[PDB]
Amino acid sequence: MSNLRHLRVSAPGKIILHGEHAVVYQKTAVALSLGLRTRLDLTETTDGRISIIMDKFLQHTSWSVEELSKIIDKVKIDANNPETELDQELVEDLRMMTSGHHTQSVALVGFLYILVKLCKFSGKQRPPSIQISISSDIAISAGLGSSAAFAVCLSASLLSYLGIIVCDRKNCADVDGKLVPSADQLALINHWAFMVEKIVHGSASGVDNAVSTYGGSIKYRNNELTRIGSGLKLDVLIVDTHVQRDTKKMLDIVRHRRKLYPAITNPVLEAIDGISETSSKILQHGDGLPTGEEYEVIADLVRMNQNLLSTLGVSHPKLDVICETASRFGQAGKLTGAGGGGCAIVVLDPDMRQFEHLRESIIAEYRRMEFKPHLAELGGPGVLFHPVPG
Ligand SMILES: C[C@@](O)(CCO)CC(=O)[O-]
Repeated sequence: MSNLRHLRVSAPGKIILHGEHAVVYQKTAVALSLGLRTRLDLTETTDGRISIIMDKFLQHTSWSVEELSKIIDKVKIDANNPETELDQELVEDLRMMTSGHHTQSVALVGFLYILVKLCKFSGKQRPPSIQISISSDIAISAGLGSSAAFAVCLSASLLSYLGIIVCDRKNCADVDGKLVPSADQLALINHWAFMVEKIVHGSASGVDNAVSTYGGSIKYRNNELTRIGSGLKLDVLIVDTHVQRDTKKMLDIVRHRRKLYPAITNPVLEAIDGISETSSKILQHGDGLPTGEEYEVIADLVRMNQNLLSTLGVSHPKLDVICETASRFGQAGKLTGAGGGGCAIVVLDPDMRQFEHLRESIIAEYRRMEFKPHLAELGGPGVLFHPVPG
């Protein structure tokens, strides 16, 4: 058969309907996967190098198998307690090693970290000679799960290539010719993706990598997960502010306001938690398109959450304008993700969903204000393995 092994994986982007920022402090979130996907090819090579390239983000970047073997030699793994948190020393070593290149630095660190750690875990003292090529539909500046989808693609591709998971046409199930990893495989994919996400933003909740891994609709709290996609089907318009914002700064804002105003900020986080719980029950127990009644509750939950997020100081004038506009059209808007920029989501009422002209009006308004509207596809699959023609 083939001289050169070749793997292909994809992972979806995401929105958070409820519980961003709160989820960092052990509260509940509700998150949904998108039709926007990150795509990764990994092939065998014979040059004794490891390389990564990513469209519109990273030029060809490589290391010798020799240099990385020396890192693997000095790396430690706990044989008794699975590393739930980062080996900060390796991270700094890797950061030092990659500072010379011309969030692309943390992407490289994240890659090397799980590569080295997965080799150590699997008892390889030397990494295999490989090339990785990545592309995405997900903009980095949008807060739609760019980094998570990248993390998940790396995790699944490396776990499989190094033989730590074996995903066969017997072991795994088929969706439209693609393979879905098993439950156990999904957990392990998710774990190593989480480690990458922690390098990108230290106090990531793990909701992002979890929804990217598993796909569909999830209720998430403190790295524990419930699938809830077998319920109401929402219609959501994504609206990008074109404002780019560091996630870490937004997290810092909330961490600070929590120290400064404990008796305000903490009850606000609890209120968000309650919104997420209520939402999760509405979505779970319903079926089909929301009625007018169900939509009004859903819209109310969205507006309450945007208000509470604004209270945490993580909104932005342009996010505000988007949500205010949503309200003028009878809709309900909130930021999704880190805030301070990025995207809002506008949950659409039953009419706006049936009738194109309604949808087109709101869309044209957001365009007139120089935002990019994009109608979300929801409920799609999580990480997938693909067959490679040729
Ligand atoms: C702001 C936040 O809640 C969502 C990031 O999209 C951070 C996290 O949960 O990792």
